[PDB]
Amino acid sequence: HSLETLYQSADCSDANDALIVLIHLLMLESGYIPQGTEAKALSMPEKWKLSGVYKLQYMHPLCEGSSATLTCVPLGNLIVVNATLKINNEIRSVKRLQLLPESFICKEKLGENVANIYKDLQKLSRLFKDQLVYPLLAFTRQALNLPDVF
Repeated sequence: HSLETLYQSADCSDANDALIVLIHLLMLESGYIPQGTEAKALSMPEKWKLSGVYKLQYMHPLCEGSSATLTCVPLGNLIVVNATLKINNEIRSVKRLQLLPESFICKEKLGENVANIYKDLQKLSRLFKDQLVYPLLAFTRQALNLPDVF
């Protein structure tokens, strides 16, 4: 219900929008808390979609004293997810991930149920988590001089 709820809040216009919503939900399910919204399970953060690019900002209970930013850039048929960490007003690049929306989105069905729209979800989920979320958390923990949580 959260995916479908967040999806309708998003007012997706294209395949890229639909992919970003899914990415955001995966961040939420890993424990990240989004800035720009007071109801993380109901609506997308304000300005999540700004002039061709997407920006998602989070804090995490396992990473006190830091904030994580996903900057998502449409490059071609690709979407590039950039993960960036801010600690003590210092910005550090963490990781990038290249995603191909066509592999996971049925763009012809964006107005329908999310079950009709997303394909190979478990594929995209383990890709995003294994190559972005977990490396980001581990990188952050290190930067914060904390023991790893995995």
